[PDB]
Amino acid sequence: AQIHVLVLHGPNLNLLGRREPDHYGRTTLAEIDARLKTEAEGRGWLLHSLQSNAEHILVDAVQQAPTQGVTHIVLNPAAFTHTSVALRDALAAVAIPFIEVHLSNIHAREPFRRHSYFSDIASGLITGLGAEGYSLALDAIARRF
Amino acid sequence: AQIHVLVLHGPNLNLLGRREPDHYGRTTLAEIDARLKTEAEGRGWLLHSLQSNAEHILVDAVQQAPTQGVTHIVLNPAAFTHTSVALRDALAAVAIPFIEVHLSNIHAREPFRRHSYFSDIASGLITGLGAEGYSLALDAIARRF
Amino acid sequence: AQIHVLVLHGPNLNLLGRREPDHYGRTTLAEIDARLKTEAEGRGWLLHSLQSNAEHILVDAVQQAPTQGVTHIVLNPAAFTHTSVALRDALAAVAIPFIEVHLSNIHAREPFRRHSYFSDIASGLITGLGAEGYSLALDAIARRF
Amino acid sequence: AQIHVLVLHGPNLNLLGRREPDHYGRTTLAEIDARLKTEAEGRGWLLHSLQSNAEHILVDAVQQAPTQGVTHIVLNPAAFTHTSVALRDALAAVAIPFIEVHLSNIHAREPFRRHSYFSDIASGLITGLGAEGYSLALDAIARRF
Amino acid sequence: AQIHVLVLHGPNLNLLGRREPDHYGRTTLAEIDARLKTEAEGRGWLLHSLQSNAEHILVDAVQQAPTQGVTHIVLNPAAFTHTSVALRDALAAVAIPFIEVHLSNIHAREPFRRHSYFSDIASGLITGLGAEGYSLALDAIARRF
Amino acid sequence: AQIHVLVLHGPNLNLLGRREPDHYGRTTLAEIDARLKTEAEGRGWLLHSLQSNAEHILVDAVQQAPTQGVTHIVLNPAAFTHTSVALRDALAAVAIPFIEVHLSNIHAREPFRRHSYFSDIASGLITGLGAEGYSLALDAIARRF
Amino acid sequence: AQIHVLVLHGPNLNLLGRREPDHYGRTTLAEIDARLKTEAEGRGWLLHSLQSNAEHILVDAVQQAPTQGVTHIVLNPAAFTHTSVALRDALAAVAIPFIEVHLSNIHAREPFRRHSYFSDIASGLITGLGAEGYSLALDAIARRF
Amino acid sequence: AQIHVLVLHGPNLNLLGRREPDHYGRTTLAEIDARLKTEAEGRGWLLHSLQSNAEHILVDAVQQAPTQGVTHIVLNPAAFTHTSVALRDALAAVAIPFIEVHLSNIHAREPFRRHSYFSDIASGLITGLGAEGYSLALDAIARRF
Amino acid sequence: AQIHVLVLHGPNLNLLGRREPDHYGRTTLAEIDARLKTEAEGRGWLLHSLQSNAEHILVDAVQQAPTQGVTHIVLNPAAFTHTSVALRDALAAVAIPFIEVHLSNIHAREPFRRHSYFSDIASGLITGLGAEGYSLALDAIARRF
Amino acid sequence: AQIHVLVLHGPNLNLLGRREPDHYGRTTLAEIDARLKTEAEGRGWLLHSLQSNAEHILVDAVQQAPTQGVTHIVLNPAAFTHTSVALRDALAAVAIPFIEVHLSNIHAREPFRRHSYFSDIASGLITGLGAEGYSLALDAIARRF
Amino acid sequence: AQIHVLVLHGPNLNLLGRREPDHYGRTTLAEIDARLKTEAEGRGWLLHSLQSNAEHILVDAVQQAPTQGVTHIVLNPAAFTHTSVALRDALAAVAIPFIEVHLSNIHAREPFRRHSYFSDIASGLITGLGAEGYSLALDAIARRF
Amino acid sequence: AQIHVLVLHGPNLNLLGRREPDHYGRTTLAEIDARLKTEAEGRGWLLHSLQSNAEHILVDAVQQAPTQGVTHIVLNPAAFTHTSVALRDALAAVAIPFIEVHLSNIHAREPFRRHSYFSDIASGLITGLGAEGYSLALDAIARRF
Repeated sequence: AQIHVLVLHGPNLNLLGRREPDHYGRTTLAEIDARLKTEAEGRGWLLHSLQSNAEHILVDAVQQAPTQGVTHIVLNPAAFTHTSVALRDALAAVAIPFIEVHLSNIHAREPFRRHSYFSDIASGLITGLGAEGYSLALDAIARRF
Repeated sequence: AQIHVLVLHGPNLNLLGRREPDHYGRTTLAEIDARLKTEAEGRGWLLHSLQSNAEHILVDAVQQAPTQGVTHIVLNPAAFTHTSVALRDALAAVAIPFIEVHLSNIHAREPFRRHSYFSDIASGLITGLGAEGYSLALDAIARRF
Repeated sequence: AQIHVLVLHGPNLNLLGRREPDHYGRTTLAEIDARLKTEAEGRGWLLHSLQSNAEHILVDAVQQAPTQGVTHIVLNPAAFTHTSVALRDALAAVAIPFIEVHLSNIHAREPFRRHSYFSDIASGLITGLGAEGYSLALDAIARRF
Repeated sequence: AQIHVLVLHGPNLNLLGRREPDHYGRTTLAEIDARLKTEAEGRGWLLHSLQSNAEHILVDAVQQAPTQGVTHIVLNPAAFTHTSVALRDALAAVAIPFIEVHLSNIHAREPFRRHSYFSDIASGLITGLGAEGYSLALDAIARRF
Repeated sequence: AQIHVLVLHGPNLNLLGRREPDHYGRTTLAEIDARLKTEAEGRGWLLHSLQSNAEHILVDAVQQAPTQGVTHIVLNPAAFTHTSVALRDALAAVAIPFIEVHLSNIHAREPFRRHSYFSDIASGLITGLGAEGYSLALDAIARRF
Repeated sequence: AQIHVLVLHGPNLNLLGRREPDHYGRTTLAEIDARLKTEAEGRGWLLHSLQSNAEHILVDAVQQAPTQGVTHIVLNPAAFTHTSVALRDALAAVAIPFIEVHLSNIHAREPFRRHSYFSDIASGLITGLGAEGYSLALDAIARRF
Repeated sequence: AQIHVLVLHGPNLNLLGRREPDHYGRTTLAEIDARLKTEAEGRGWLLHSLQSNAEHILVDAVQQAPTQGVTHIVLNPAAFTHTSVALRDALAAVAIPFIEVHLSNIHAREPFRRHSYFSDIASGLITGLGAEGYSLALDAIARRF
Repeated sequence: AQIHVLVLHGPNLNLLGRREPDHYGRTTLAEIDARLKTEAEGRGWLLHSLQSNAEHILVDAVQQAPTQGVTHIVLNPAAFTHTSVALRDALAAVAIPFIEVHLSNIHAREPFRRHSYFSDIASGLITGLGAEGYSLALDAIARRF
Repeated sequence: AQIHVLVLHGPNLNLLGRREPDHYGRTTLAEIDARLKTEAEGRGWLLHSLQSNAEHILVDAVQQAPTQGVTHIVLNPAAFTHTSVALRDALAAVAIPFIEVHLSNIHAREPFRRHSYFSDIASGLITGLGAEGYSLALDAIARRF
Repeated sequence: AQIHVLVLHGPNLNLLGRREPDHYGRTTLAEIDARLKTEAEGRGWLLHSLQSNAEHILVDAVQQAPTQGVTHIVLNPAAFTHTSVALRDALAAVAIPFIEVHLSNIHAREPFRRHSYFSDIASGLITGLGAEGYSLALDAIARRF
Repeated sequence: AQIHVLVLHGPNLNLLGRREPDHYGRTTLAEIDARLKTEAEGRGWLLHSLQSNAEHILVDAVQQAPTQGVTHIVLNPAAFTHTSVALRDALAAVAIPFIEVHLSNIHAREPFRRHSYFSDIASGLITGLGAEGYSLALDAIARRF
Repeated sequence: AQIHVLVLHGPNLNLLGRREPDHYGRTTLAEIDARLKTEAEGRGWLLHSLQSNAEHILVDAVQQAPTQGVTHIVLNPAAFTHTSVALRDALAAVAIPFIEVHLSNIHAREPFRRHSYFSDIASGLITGLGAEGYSLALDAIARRF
């Protein structure tokens, strides 16, 4: 019954902070992951993070989550938001509640970005708040408990 | 430069907790508003709340917000999410950043609910976390500062 | 357990009988309301009527209906048929059965009129029979009892 | 000038009351037809009823209606509501006013059911009131006279 | 190798000339059929005509056409133009060339009338010329020979 | 509790093997029906077959199936796949499980063929395997038992 | 027979000139209204102006216009352009000719802005000319007389 | 009151018979025009023909037709069928009845070809009969007289 | 810096006043052009007018406008409103501000007329005011200066 | 010329039987694969099975199939049914006939599931029969031989 | 068998280099045409160039190309890309292979620009490379030989 | 500042030349890659090539390109053209200009192929020229320098 959070980052999230740290932003996925680990450790929770450009790596992580003791998922599918029925179906199959996080406002970009294969089965959605969205996701899990 | 939050609740949100407190939920808008006031007072912020079934009352509140010193808006347009171009245009006109909050998962209901007149100009979106979404909205404003 | 009917008339229904009584029709909302009151009094029922050009006035009336003892609603949303998610959501929230009435044939007019925010949650639909539709609505409630 | 009503029932309406009389309903088409005959006889009217699974049988009945002295039609096209341009065109050709009746709420089912080949040329529409819709149709014809 | 024409008339074409001979037209299907027979007899051709309100009767006639020696079909599907995949598929299966005839302008009516299940496999299309369209169809067959 | 299969063939299936036995195929509906009868007799099952170009004949057969002791239906609606809401509704009303069979690949033809009024309520779908699809349907029923 | 103009301004038009008078514009609704009054007084006409964020206030003003002697309406529905069937239906019901005015180019903004519930029943349309559009509307009424 | 036919051929019709006379066809526009002239002279009619690749040349010819005494137009807009609102509007403006002729089956080609800017205002439509369509058009005009 | 207006009239505008001067209107393009010339001469402006049924003639006139000293364009594209990307692109390329004028209400006609290739790059739009729209266009240019 | 079947299972099919064996089903992919191997060995055929959550692994298996001697493919693309153009194009490129198998009824789920990138190039389709679909696929290959 | 290239430039391409040579570009159509002539002369080829704002001039040039000995066409339809079925049909009729060239990225502009009446019958497509696209087109023709 | 080209080939491009070298083509990816290397070496450029059936391998290559010194990308996404938002977003994130190359005409195939997730952010597009498209891409990069 210990809270165990899997944080899943989709493709290209490894690039956070690389190009034009001035214009685009200086926060790195490593910085985000360290901060989520602390916030989860602070609460007495397990947390592990995985980023992948590979759909199958994220699907494997979801498939393995139940036997690893995962209770909650925090997912930023990034590009896969609009494409990955495989990851949607892995989430539906293991039935672990997940919060969908987007750094940016997906409603203010190309029209195709407005469609999510996740939003109808998500247990919550946080967008447009940058990297703070992940910490708010953990806040959301905590505030339920 | 003091943080002043306007919390705006759209139509039917006054009914929270009224019918079948067992099945639907027992939390009341009054309880939500008291909790947001405390959380804002805790941080040294001003906060005022307004619920209305009337589009014009919400539009007036937005129009008046700038001269009242409002810095941030937390908005749950409820039904008006899908209908109120007037409220969208009042938000665009006064250019105060707002976070869009929905209690429920709007992606898991009637198809018409998936369209928001707010999501493309919102500074953040929090859905499907029940009444906790409002407190997370305040958390989001705080975490920026 | 006494039958209490709320009759709700949407915008512009106050104009019935005003302009070109020859071409358009001479029956007035006041005449309709008097006739529904008699037909309800005849059956030992309570009935009250409200017309409004204001969405919030109709929503308030629905919100207040349960504590007023209303058992059935007869609703002619008129223009709001195509626009008012707020009134739909107030009806869904209080869960009082309603019959949707239209004077005219909404299928024989502008294409946008064919969409109703009410027809999928209505307990019955009567259109194209003019003012007689309201009395048939009362007949429908009676014939269930 | 005597009122002569043709009541037309489309495919599958013969099955009313057959399967799971508890869950689905116990009223039979024969019971409906007997009740409409009485209500019409009560008013001094002619009434005849025809059910068919065959489009051509319903079309023939409409084509023959004028020379039989039919003044009004009450039509439940059932499945043909969404498919039968032939029956629509037979109704348009003989120009006898008809009331469209549906037992169920066609707006609360599969999306394809929301389209009617009849609603734009009907003289009235009654849905979602079960078998009472037919008697209300007769009430509607009477209330015009 | 003798030219044998099957003329097929769809539903409601039996009503030609019945109602308001002044406004709508006085020509009858019997008159059309007599005229086509003469024009075909004049040329040394076989011709037989069939009208039906029944899809299956028209489909049977097409299925039987090849063994009857039919070389050409003249088809006015009327309402079935927009609905009868069965008749389309019977025409495709027997591979007898057909000319599609419409009395009226199908492009100047309800939007649904603009779709034909026949026009993409027809060997010719004649519309909007009234009953003369059938005689022009025979002219078209002749002018090929 | 004896397995009784009704095999229903839609319009134009009587033409199998008639035209260009070389190009199109030489197997006849009579040959298919004889083979299904043997395969069902082999298993100790009842089986009866009906083909019709008439929608009402297929609907009648479904309506009558329950009192005849039918346990399973094998249906090739052919053209009616895309048109017959009446047959869909007869299948839904009698609630006998059916397997939908198509000889051809309906996804590789005209776009309109991709829509089935049957696929969402079918208990199985077999397409593109020619006449073998029917025998596989019987195999599917057997393999459940 | 004296020309009496009602000028109706929709939601948010009260904000003209408030925020960033440099970038957005310095002209105020009060300035526009004073200028229209002068131009109408100059011509010997009555003119009254009403702005409202409330749909029902604009609908009431239209409903009351005929008995007030209004001959012409100049309407800037602003956000209601895309939403208010109630105001459209009030204009249709009182049958006073109206000119639709937009300050901005509605065709050069969000796609949803291209739809007007007014343009098909307007007696004229003037867009993209800023506040001058209202004075041109009065010019248009004058130039007819 | 003498019948005067203008035959208008759209772009690329000058190429008839040029490339691969074997595969595509050997009939030339000059041959068609000579044949229509004879058939019109035979009947005591005036006929003139014009082909153009230029929209404005065809529009000018329509604009000039009334003062030239033209009573009927036979039009093959070819590519302009799908594009030329100018030619449609010239035909509507001069209100001379026209028959729309297509050599080919426009329903059996690219999807965009199924749309005609002419079919809803044409006095008749003849397609898929090759060059014979023009002579049938003259037959159609004659058969009206 | 002298105001030089090019007035461009699209196809069929030469026909104004020709057919049924009673029903359709008696004003001629020549009368409109004389009136615009006077109104421009009155203000000390240059004005030249060109009507053409030819897209290329209007495009040439726009291309030549800058070196001719044109400051403003008044354009009635008529049929080309819905078709001429070439004229749109010529206007965009020379970047002279234009006002789009339509005599009629394009929103109250065929659905295809609601689309303009001009409205999103126009500096103003005036419709439904008949020939007065052109003079209002000149008024609009003047009122800016 | 020996029959060699490649059975390809898409993402998440490894989870069969894992979660709630009571509600969802107890059959495992390992059980399915053992049964297909036996049924193929029984017939003297080669069969190999591969499941992958990785699109590239399935594409590689198809690319390699021809040189491995594969004659037939049985494919359950699962989530990739709706997404994998790469796998479709690998199947088209190697031109080995495949049968598409789905455990569930894809027509009775989310609307997006109704689209297959495989159904138009499949040599057969079997859906909604659970794990028996794979054995029926082998039956289908056998029944061709 | 000598390579003879026709280079066709659509409307507005004559304006290249005219307005704001700094921002938009300084290369002129005359410069492009001189460069293509040299590159073709270099290879021993014939080349002629034609620009026109007139659809009929481009169509005439295509119609005349075969008898002039043209082997290849390089076409920049510019605005006509989205509108000219006449030019498409002239290219299809003469069956000379053409390469479609666009200076700009048509996928990165207004949505309507994404549709080409040429791309499905082109022998190649080069976009977004500015004036270099034409020289690459010649390179493409050469590299085939 | 040395030109370094990354050539990326998507799924199934490894199969070039494998099956039916006569019908489909004999050129192999290895032959293409050798030719691009020579052409780049000829110009003093670096070039490396990567083909993958795996989306993540192509995304990794793009992510790594900037630190490897890549200046230009030549990309043939093949099937991923229509599916890979991940690869689009990797290209957008590293902001290296890319030319999109397709061997075939994507506009002349299945409708779904007409959509590219790349064309709106590409620096150029070359299609339908077979393997020569890649060499033209290098020509395009050179011709800019």
